[PDB]
Amino acid sequence: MSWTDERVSTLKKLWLDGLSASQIAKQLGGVTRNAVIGKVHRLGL
DNA sequence: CCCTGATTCGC
DNA sequence: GCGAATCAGG
Repeated sequence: MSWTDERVSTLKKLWLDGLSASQIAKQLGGVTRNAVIGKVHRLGL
């Protein structure tokens, strides 16, 4: 439910594949599409 | 209605 | 650092 290194790795892979924030949120669990978009920004993607 | 990312700022 | 709740649209 937190941005572990494992979950960040998954986010980067899926985002760089072009999956939408809601899709990634559903894959990960424990986060909304808002959380995903916020994290994408803090990662500088 | 379903959906998209972007931003602010209290927490 | 985190993410809800707008914003701004498709």
